[PDB]
Amino acid sequence: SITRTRVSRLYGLPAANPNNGKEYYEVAGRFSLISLVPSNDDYQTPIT
Amino acid sequence: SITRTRVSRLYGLPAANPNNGKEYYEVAGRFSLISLVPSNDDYQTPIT
Repeated sequence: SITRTRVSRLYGLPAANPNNGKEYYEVAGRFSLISLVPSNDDYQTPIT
Repeated sequence: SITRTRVSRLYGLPAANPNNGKEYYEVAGRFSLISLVPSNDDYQTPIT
């Protein structure tokens, strides 16, 4: 809402102060990823 | 009145010390007022 105006009961998040003073927002979880490392005769697994 | 003068039994508030030591004069009550305040209730908002 925007006080001293005809705007109220309007949902969403604007760009004025999205963080509400919070230094950051934090999510937490797990990321699952499979690779195609071009390896060779079955030893010497690469890295990078 | 003002002792030692001819000014006696005069009616009125003299402006020498009107407050007479009081911190403030107070009056209580209610009051109603009409206005032409703005509102929608609740139109002009997004359709959803």
